[PDB]
Amino acid sequence: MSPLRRVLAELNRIPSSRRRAARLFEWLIAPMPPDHFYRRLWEREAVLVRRQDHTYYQGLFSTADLDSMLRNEEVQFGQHLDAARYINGRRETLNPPGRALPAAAWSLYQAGCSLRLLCPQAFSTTVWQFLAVLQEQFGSMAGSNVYLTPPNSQGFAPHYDDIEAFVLQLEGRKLWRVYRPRAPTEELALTSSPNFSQDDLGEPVLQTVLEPGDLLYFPRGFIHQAECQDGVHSLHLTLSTYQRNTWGDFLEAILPLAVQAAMEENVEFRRGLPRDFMDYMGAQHSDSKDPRRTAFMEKVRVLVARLGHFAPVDAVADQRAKDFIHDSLPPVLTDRERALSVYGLPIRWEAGEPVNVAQLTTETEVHMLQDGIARLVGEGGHLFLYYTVENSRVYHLEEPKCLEIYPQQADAMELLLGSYPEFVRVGDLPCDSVEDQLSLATTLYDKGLLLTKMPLA
Amino acid sequence: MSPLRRVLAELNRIPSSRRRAARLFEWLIAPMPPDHFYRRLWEREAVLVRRQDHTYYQGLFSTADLDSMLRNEEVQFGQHLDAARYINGRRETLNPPGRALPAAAWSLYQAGCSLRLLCPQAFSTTVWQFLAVLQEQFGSMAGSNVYLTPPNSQGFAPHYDDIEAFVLQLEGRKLWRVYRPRAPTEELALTSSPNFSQDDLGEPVLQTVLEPGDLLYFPRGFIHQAECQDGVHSLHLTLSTYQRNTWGDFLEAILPLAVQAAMEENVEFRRGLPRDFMDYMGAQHSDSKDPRRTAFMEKVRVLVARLGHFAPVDAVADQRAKDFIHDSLPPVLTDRERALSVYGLPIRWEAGEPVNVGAQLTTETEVHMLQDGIARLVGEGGHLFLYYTVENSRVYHLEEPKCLEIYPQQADAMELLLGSYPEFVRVGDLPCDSVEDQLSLATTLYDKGLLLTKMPLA
Amino acid sequence: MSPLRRVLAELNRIPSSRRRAARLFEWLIAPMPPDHFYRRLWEREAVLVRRQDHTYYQGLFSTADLDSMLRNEEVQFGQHLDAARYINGRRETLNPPGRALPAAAWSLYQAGCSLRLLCPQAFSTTVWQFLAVLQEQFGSMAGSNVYLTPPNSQGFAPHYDDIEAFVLQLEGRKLWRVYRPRAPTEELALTSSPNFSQDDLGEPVLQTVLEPGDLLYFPRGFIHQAECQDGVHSLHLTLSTYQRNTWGDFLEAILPLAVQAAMEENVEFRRGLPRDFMDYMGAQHSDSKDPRRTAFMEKVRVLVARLGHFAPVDAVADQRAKDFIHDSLPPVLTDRERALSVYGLPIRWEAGEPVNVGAQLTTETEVHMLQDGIARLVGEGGHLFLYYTVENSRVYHLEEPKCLEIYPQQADAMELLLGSYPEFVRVGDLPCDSVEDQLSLATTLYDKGLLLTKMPLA
Amino acid sequence: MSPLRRVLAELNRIPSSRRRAARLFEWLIAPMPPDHFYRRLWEREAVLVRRQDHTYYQGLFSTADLDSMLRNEEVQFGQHLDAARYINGRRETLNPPGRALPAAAWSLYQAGCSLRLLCPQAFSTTVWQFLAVLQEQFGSMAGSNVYLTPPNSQGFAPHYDDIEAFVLQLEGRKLWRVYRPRAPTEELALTSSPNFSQDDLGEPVLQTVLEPGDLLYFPRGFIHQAECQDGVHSLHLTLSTYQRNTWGDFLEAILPLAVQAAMEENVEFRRGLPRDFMDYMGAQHSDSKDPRRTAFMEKVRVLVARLGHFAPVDAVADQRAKDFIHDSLPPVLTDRERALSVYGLPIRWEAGEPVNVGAQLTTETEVHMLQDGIARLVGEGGHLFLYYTVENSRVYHLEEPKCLEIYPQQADAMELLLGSYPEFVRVGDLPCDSVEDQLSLATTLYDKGLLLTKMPLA
Repeated sequence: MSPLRRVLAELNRIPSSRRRAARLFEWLIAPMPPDHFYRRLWEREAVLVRRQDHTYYQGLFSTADLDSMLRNEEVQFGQHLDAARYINGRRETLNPPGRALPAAAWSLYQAGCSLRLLCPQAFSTTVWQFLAVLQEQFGSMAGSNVYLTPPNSQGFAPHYDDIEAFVLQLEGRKLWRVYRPRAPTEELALTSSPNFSQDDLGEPVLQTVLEPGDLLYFPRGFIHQAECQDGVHSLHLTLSTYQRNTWGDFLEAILPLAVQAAMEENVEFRRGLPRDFMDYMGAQHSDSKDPRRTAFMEKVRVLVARLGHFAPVDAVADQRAKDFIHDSLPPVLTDRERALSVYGLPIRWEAGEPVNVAQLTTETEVHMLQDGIARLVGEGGHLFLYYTVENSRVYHLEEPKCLEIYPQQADAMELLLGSYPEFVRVGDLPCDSVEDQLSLATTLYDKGLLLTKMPLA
Repeated sequence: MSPLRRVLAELNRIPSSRRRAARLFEWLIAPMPPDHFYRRLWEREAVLVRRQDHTYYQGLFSTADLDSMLRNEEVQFGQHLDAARYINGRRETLNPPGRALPAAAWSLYQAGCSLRLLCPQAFSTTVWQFLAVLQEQFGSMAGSNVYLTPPNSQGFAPHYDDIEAFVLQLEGRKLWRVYRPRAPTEELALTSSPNFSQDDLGEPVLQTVLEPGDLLYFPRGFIHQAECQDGVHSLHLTLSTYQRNTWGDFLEAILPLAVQAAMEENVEFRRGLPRDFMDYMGAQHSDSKDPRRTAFMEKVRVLVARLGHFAPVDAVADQRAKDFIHDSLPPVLTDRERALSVYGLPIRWEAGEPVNVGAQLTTETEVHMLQDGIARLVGEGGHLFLYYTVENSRVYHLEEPKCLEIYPQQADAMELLLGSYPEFVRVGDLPCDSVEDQLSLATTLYDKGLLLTKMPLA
Repeated sequence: MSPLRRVLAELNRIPSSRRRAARLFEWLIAPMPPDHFYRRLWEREAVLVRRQDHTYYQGLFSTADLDSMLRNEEVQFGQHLDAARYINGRRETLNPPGRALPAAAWSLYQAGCSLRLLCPQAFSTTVWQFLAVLQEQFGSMAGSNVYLTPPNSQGFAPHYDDIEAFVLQLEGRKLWRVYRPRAPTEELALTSSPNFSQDDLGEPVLQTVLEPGDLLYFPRGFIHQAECQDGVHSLHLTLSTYQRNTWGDFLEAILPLAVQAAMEENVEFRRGLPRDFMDYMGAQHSDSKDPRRTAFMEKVRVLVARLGHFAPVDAVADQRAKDFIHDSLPPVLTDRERALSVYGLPIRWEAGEPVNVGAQLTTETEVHMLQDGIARLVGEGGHLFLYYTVENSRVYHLEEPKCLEIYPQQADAMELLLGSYPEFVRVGDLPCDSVEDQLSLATTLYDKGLLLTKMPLA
Repeated sequence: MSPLRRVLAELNRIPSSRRRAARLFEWLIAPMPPDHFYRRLWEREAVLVRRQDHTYYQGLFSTADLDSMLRNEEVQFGQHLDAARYINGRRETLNPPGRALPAAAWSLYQAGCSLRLLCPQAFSTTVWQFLAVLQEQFGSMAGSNVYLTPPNSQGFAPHYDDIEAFVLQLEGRKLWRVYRPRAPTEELALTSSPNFSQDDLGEPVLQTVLEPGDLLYFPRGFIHQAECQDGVHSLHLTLSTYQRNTWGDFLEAILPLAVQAAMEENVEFRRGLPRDFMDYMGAQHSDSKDPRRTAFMEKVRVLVARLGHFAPVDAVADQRAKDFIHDSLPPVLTDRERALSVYGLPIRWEAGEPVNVGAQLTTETEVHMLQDGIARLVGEGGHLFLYYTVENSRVYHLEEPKCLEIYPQQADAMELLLGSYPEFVRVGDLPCDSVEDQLSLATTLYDKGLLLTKMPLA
């Protein structure tokens, strides 16, 4: 048995979804320790992990699974699969219209075209499981792409991305070349770059041949390019995360709300501008010596600084959590979680008709299904519980899902969300009455958000 | 002549539009000094000026003009004119559909309805000049509304506005009650309030009967209400300005551009947020004692404070200047300005042919801007544009923004012209790298009605 | 006094607007009888009328009026004025952006450009009356353009239009070449053609030099071109009408309504199509002889023929009338019509207050519609609405469709008034089931300016 | 092996898709002959078929399949599944938001609510094959719904539909009540009716209990209602077709295009309307005796009738076929079609490299269209296009319309293939003036999965 199915089997025996996420990441970069990685390497340097084990990722994804997908599923060119080549320093795209049947795909492959699968998780349960778990410890959507390159070729031109990449060599070997950010403004880039030329590139800060099992990491801003060696093809999966998840993004949402609050709460933000600032402010006056200009600029600077006092940091943090819930992949349940949830509730048929399949009582111990599937949020004064359980495996196919939380249950809801994975008697929930104590537990159980100590039926 | 006619005749002999604007405002609040007014009263107190001269505004606007325009102009109920009355503590609008003919308007007036004309500057050249000149010293659009109230009646319910108001009593008399901001959040209000009841009101900070010639000023946020007492009717013009022209409005436009620039120019703004901040940030974690929450909060305040360094203050001032130019009323030219510009060119059709057709400026022609507040140089998308007011309609926003592109090789000369008004400068002395660039810029500006010459062209 | 001024003074004398319209049109083509014109020439032949009177149109429009307009009005290039020239077989458009000042317009003129004023009626009261009166006998919108061409030049390339044209030569002379429709599909063309080269044209069916006073008419579809000869410039006004006012345009509106009524009222239109008609219908079967195609085609012919039974002809004529009312120029009232309607109602002022107010009609008052083509009763959504032109702008579509609801109880009276103009009818004699309904309808119409009385109310 | 599995296997053996459709429909209404059904019952009468065999449908759909769907599929409430109950003369809808898990669905069931699955063909491979074959002989989209009703209850209120319905009893019994059209306008209704009250209903034309295997058909416009009586639940599948596929619908598309062609092709439809038709046409002239009114109406009648001559029947037929291709369910290939098509080309990754790849066609290969109802040639904007259904989703309109351009050098050959089905043709026998375009088209078609070869290329 490969280390991968062996860790997956282990994962099925780990109760805490949070701990599972930590465990899988640990596995992903073994033997390097997580704390060292996140504190010194993350968003700072390209890292390589030679695992001396060609069977490490075995079971995650193979060229055979790709072939099986194109044949079994409705794979579409462009939307799901791309065909590209990089010859004579030029990037080419031979994407045919419509479905990508095996016959067309392999014909392009033979023609030296690389094949790129955009959303493996939408078609592979293993890949879905992998990403679904890792997203919980990234605190950001974790996506993926699969790349298959023919012998003696290069599918894509050199460039850097707007996300943190994790390259998992799955089959064959390939020569990688990773460069350190060329200039200060490219460090931790916000957007993807245009295809670069070999001349515009400097000296590789890292150049090696990856083999099955190896892991290659590098933050956004680092240019990279790879090519297959002679007579051997390459297949690898790239895990990506942290797209537009910066302090700047956080501020972009904070500021508008801050100025509005400042104007409503403090009269100094409501006072009129001078009647003649147009005489010394503006491009025409960029070289003015009018002392009023200096005073004007100093006032803008202080007012801007004073905005931090009016910044609804918690609200914006909740809004980002909400969006994260929407971007999240649906959860992967363990045998236990499923068996102890509505998803494992059996249905008994008596005389052809379903005979009461089961019901929650005040003597039932429960706790959230998993740790990263729901988030309480305030909007318009009311509370709403946003969750991932109904999300599709395909990015944003489903709209935000939520269920309103009434004030007489707000505390009980926070407890459950904050006490995971501690079993709490439903009768011990902090509510007004027993009714609100059981209606909450039932609603949450029915949606598949809560699990019980022992099966109800 | 009346004081108004005299001051207008005076303005026609003042060469600088900037000086004309200062003089008219001086006249508006006389004998009170503008310095004192803006330093202590503007946006702070309600002010009353007892003129002791019922003829002060003679010539500005009268009931006779209102009657005249209803008959000779296409005044529409609801777009141009409102008919309202306040009765039993309730506000009611009786605006019939369509055109407001004399009979329809006057019969409402006789029924106790007050008449409100929304844009008098669109139909009165005197009000137009009055506002066009004053806008230049407010640095903000100056609008107006005329109110005609019949005897023993009140047209509107108590309420406060979102603009600075100057009330000019033209005819009759009226009892005014102005109240201070009720609560701190209503001081210098951002939006107009809903109608209030006599119950919602406390005690007037100012209660007086206005007489012709008098002036009453009060900032946005101050509640007001007026009624005609037994005997005479009332007619007044309310000059308004400073709608959404606050420090907060300037910041609103500056913030998005500053964060974007910070992210593009400094890595600290591009760094990733923590992977687990959702564990201590949020409404559900407000009381958390996690020391990371303290650190998070501090980082936000530090980054926000640093944004000031990236705020494109000049670009935002120009965008606001551009918007002001779009909201502006077209200029009112003195006799001299018109005679020295393309508008006063003698070219005309005589004997089946255009005559007076040989006038064209040269490098020896001395020029300068037509007026001081009619154009603004604005940079947008790596290009330079000159926005102007000369083609604006007397009707608010009827016309779209008007501009002409200024090529790089002529920018310094354009700025010199905008900055040295009203000093005459010879075309040959404009700072361009070519003689033809000088001529080209001066000709383009003149033909657009943005430049005048020292002596008429021939 | 010129013929034009003499006929306008005559028109003010004629109590019926229908008759005034008929009179001006006979004047426009005199001495040719309109009966003969509409019977054989209209939409069939180009027509030239040698007036032998150079003063015929004096007072309608002149170059000085154009010059005066550019100076006293806000004429915009593109929107109101086009500058063009046809040089080396190519049409050029030299429109500067912005306002068309005299200096700019005349400079263009001196360079060889023709000037075309798009909406003269919006700036000339005489052209307005001229068109407002003529639109009434055309039963279709009447527009105009003024063309000023400098000596020794051609402003536009030869082409044909989608409207019926009447050319009135106002000043100078000009060589015109009018051609008959090149092909059958070009006779009475649906749209304007692109510019053509001198080689695309055929032989002129009419070639002549127009002099002031002359009239030239030609149907849509007829290619035309004109050039000024040596030493003399040309000025003419082109009156246009009948844009998209054909039987086909009528059918376009009636067909969808007819089909939907047929489907809702006759089961035969609701029957399912064959399950296999796709096997024999379609482009890839157009040469097939399958007897199924023949039966399919037969069914279509029969069903389509029956649609005439379900065609709401009256409702569509009303919709077309309604659109014409929306397209109409506001009416030009005679002195009598103004004095006998609400527009001529005096307002008696006493002690600075209006006391005259508004006069009142009684069951004894004699009345009739202000004019014959200013209103139309239209049924919509189960209700009845009276659409009118009295609040229309002289600028095309500046105003939205105006109407007032007519209640069922006053519909017969409303129809009577529209159908009996200009006969006076006592209010008390209107076909309503109550005195209140008679007074109510007449008062509403009078107040809106749609009705006049036999004697001034006051 | 039930009668259903028997015919399905039988179908897999049948070569032609056209004959498979005919065969399945025959099987669907057995013993009743299709010819009789379509000739006298289709769109004319309600029909009952006592099969006397409760296993006639075994394999099509079951309550266990529904249970499996709710378990192993993302079934959404409202989107895929509905829950309702008709009690006390009122209909209720207790659809909770979110996914429809077994527990919630079954809970509503026991609560007396019926359950309706809206698109079973998207989750059932058998329902998909069933509809995919039947759509081919209807010439219109064939859809379906599944209804699960608990004992002693009724889910839906009585009402009629806008589609032709075929009810297949699958499990249990249910008391059905069908009513003939209440009035003439309701026969072959255009749209679904609202919920009716028992009182709004007359006497059923059919009132019988259905048993597993029975078939109940009734036209759009026929009201119906069904209920379970005692201790027995019911499960049926309703097959619907012919939504908006009437002669009227064909006419709606043809008429606008016909009016335009008539106007461009015949000058009579391009002539101007009379100048004064508004004087005698319109609601206000409904009772006019003017002889011109009669002539106007008679001319409208004839012009409408003549439009049929200009109707593009073939192009509209092609557009409707194009729409049907869009609405069509994807093809359910037979083993032999698969093996002979690009879908059955054995080329799979072996030895770390694609094996057995490269098998192409030659001028000596015999090929015919994969099936008979998956493509349609359409001419648009002067260009030729082939629209197909092979890439359609089982989910209605989830995929946009798909087509490929066919150049002139191969059009004739394409139609040849479209009409030749199901007999083979040598690629060298294509009608093309070059072997290049012969192989080009044959390949383009085989790669898209629209063509099958006589002998497996691999």
